[PDB]
Amino acid sequence: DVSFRLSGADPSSYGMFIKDLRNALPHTEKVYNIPLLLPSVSGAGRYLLMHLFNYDGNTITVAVDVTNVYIMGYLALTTSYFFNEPAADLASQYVFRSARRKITLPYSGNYERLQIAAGKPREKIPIGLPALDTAISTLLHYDSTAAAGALLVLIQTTAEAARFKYIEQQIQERAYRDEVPSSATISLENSWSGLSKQIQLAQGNNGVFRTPTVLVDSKGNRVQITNVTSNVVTSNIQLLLNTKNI
Ligand SMILES: O=c1ccn([C@@H]2O[C@H](COP(=O)(O)OP(=O)(O)OP(=O)(O)O)[C@@H](O)[C@H]2O)c(=O)[nH]1
Ligand SMILES: *[C@@H]1O[C@H](CO)[C@@H](O)[C@H](O)[C@H]1NC(C)=O
Repeated sequence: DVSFRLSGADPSSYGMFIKDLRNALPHTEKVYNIPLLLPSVSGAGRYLLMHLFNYDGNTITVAVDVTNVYIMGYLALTTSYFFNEPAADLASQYVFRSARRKITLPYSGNYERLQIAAGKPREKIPIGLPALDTAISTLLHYDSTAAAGALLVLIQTTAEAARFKYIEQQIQERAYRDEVPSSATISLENSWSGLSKQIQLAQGNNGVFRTPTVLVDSKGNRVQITNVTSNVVTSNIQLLLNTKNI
């Protein structure tokens, strides 16, 4: 398990949590020195539990699929909540079984469905450590519309930050003040599968992408990533989704 406490949180303690989260994901291989997530894991070992504590010390436990860093559901007090999708239903066979009741959320976990449920695109949802504190608090008491927004915050501040160093740094910059994600942040989130695939395809291609990946950069400029010498590959991305899952 991995843990993060919002009480006394700062950029350093958050960095330690994101390092812990990355290190809790198993891998047997690196591709261009980036951990390659496993094709599959059988049984309960598939799921990582994140213990998150809001500023007042209340806690939820979030179940993460270690193959893809996809949040499956969470436990709040004696109630478990899972996404309305088969992967989460499968996950509910292994985690939070001791919950007094289980609620299936009225949406799947993808950004599109969450944004529809939340009533807004995550372009307009501030993120940061205060937003994460709020998200935890919201998820403690069921409200599906509110939860969708909280989950968009949670996903970005945990999984996406684990996947990209740029995004952990964005959140560290928002340690004491929320701000909507940069376009670059959104671009990276949307490109994780594509980047993961092309970095793997580059292995037998002399480091060259079979298909370029278009990203937005920190200045708001749209750029093509064509090979593994790009800073996105050498510095930013920290985890690869296995092509077997793409
Ligand atoms: O479009 C998105 C948006 C978000 N996510 C990811 O969702 C994770 C938690 O949500 P899930 O992983 O459970 O939803 P899913 O994406 O498997 O849903 P389908 O599209 O497969 O129906 C988060 O870690 C985030 O990266 C997506 O996989 N796709
Ligand atoms: C590879 O990407 C680098 C960094 O963006 C770029 O300068 C160069 O033109 C590309 N080289 C090849 C061989 O594609």
